[PDB]
Amino acid sequence: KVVAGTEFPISLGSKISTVVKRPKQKKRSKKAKEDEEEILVIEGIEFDRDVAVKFDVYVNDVDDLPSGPDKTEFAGSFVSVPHSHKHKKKMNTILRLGLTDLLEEIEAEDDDSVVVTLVPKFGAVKIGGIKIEF
Ligand SMILES: [Ca+2]
Ligand SMILES: [Cl-]
Repeated sequence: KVVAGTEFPISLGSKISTVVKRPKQKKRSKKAKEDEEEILVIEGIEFDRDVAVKFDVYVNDVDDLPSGPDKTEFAGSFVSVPHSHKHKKKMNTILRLGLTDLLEEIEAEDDDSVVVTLVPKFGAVKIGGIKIEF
């Protein structure tokens, strides 16, 4: 299912994808800040600590056909091992993934946005938001 950016926060009960804008400086010049890593930030990841959580993150070129064959590229994963905490039932955390090499490999360096796919593997988890920044 394709989800708008304003649909977050969301419960990640199934695989979803969303269009994420690259940083604003890239709109003017696609090689702006070329010696800095371009970082995908998944914010507000929230779940019960006693629930094992895993989801995988993929990226694809925004111009690919969603009704066409999968051209998604693995970017990273979020994992939590079940545990208890002396004063918290839940964890609220973040995942940051480097995109610079990935965008070159998928040949999306000229694009202003990308598609991010989140693939739940186990555990109930909320995703607060997604952005790309330096
Ligand atoms: Ca493209
Ligand atoms: Cl926390």
